[PDB]
Amino acid sequence: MLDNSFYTAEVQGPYETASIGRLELEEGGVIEDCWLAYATAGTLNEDKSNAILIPTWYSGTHQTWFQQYIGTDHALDPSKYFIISINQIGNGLSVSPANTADDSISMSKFPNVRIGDDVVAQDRLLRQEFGITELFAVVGGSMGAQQTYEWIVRFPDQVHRAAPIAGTAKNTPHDFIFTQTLNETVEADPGFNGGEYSSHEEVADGLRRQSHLWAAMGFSTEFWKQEAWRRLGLESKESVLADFLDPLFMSMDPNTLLNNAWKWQHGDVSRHTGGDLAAALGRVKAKTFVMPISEDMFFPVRDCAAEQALIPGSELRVIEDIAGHLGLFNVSENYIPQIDKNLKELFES
Amino acid sequence: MLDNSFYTAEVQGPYETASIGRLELEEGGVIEDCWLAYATAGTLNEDKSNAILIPTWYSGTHQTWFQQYIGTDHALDPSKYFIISINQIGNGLSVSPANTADDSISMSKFPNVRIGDDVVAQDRLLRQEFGITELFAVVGGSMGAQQTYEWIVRFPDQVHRAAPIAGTAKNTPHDFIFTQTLNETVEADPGFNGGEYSSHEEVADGLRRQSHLWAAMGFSTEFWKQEAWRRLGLESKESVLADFLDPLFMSMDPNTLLNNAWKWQHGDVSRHTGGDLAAALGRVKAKTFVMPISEDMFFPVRDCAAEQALIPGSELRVIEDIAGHLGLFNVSENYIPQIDKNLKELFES
Ligand SMILES: [Cl-]
Ligand SMILES: [Cl-]
Ligand SMILES: [Cl-]
Ligand SMILES: [Cl-]
Ligand SMILES: [Mg+2]
Ligand SMILES: [Mg+2]
Repeated sequence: MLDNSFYTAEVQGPYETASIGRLELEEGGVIEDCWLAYATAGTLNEDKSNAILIPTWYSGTHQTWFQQYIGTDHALDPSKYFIISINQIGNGLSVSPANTADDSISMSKFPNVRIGDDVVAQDRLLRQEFGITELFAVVGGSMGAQQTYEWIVRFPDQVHRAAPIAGTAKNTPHDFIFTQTLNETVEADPGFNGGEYSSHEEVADGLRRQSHLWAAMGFSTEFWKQEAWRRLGLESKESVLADFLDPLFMSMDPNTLLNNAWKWQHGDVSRHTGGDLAAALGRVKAKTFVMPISEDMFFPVRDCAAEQALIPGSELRVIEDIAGHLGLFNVSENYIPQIDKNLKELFES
Repeated sequence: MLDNSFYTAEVQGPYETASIGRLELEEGGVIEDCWLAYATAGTLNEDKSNAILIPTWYSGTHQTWFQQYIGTDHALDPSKYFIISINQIGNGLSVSPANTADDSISMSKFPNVRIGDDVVAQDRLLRQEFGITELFAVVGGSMGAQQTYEWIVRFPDQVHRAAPIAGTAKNTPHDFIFTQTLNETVEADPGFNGGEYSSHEEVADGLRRQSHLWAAMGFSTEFWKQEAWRRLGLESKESVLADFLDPLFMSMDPNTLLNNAWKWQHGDVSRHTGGDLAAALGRVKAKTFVMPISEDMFFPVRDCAAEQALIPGSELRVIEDIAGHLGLFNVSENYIPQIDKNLKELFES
């Protein structure tokens, strides 16, 4: 076990943990004690029919959702819904390479986990802890959208509404390559020590490089050209890196990123239907709003629109944001208003 | 001095070298013996009025131009024009960090060179070796386009026609950041040794990582999604890296790449007019066809269209290509026909 203050309640906000027991992974690995970190708001009604699940994204947790997306002034309204965010396996809050007490899967021995494993694990947690057998909606961004897609394909009758924001049901070759460069730059740091480092601070250079890779692909050319980063209260593009992006990624655990990156790379709901993507998305019964971000460079509108065309009864709702993919962080004035408007209309479906 | 077979006439095709003497650089540095590598096709006529200059791009030489762009079936017709490509200072063929006999500027001591320094050096070479004082056309791609823009702003009366392909006159913040990630991944290789390596093979990992960065930003999402690389005779996306892109970049000299990358980052014709880009491009007298590639991710059409609007008498001629920026390599079936049509129309003006 490693000590990283970033993966604590003080930084991420309060959360709970619960073990679902033994989890056999699709790739063949086993997590004997699979425990998950989750945070909730609101109250489950009598029929337990008002639950909303929020999967977390790469390098993220439940934090951004409770801070930016959730509130009585938002669509994700805790006065109406039992809202629960369940942290990804390996994401640093749930059972992960650097926090597991199981030596057989500690650090560099931690097994490959697929999107499918998270969804199975989440289903078990919801049933075990809350007796939730159906979800009012599943809402997630990026990797959270991947998990959202996996939910409505794997358990079609258990989800009534779906909001995959800025993500795809089947990972594309370009996205795969992009994520590979993220992995390569962390592994390139000699402090990484093959994933058996004594502290994340030893991989600071690798993590800083990944941040700069996110600066290049995570926003847009116009974001930088128009200096939209000024609404962060910063005075130079170099400051955006040095005082915001870099400290964020340098706070994270390398093995957590590498694990979740592998999961991200291999996201594919067509595994359920022999590689037939149309057949997989054809299984969807949840009312689905596909919501890409306009300037997203690696989850572009055309990729999400192509998948939306395969989902029966679905709608395409483009989120306009100059900040591209990292608009998920809510760095633009009209981001949350667009999210709230679309989610409200979805929740009325 | 280092021996690298990649930087020879055998690999790049026949060329010559000539010294233009002492060159004082804009950044304050000095190249006492500034010699340039150049390649020609065709014959300069009596009044020296049929000369076309082709600046070279990052990591490239005259090779791709003579192989893909030049011929009697092309607009760049050697039976009509004296076509001369002059290699960038520091590009491995011209005087460079790894080939200079001047120890004071060898390897990590090699000074910062700007686009403006190249254009001054080229003007001198043309005047000195051929008595050329005016150019029928200047044609260049990417960094070659930057040099093209610098030519028509710095020496407005010396260029009759200009064809900046896939490049801008003043570099944008996003492009700067992208190029920074290229430099960082080379510098991250411990074999680089602060630019004092004994062989480029010692920086193989760094060069390979940069190749993968080019895979992510140098094409487009659709290029990979449609597997457009299959018409290159490659059978997997992994092969595109391992069998085409990686061996190419692993053949190159790190100090050459870093030098030309710095040059690329700081390209700015507005230096001539106190930072006023509109005033700089307002000087242009050459008939100019601004030709961005439709899917170019870091020299996007909107960036080039914005600049074309400031150049009097110019036209915007978008090149449609799924391959994005690296469409410059001529990897698409309809690339050269678009280039030829536009250039012929330019040359007929
Ligand atoms: Cl993500
Ligand atoms: Cl978060
Ligand atoms: Cl270039
Ligand atoms: Cl070349
Ligand atoms: Mg709020
Ligand atoms: Mg030809």
